[PDB]
Amino acid sequence: AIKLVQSPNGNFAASFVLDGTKWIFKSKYYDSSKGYWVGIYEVWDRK
Repeated sequence: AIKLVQSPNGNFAASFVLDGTKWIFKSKYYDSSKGYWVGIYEVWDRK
C-alpha cells in the first residue's frame, strides 16, 4: 500500500524490500508553495 510523504530533502529511495514485501517509487514533485518535496510513494518513509 502507498504512503503520502513530505520533506525538504526529497530523498529518492528508488525501491526496497521489507517484511517479505517489495517497495518502489510512484511519484514526487517540489511543492513550491511550501518549499519542500511531496510525493506518492510505496517505499519512502520521510527519511
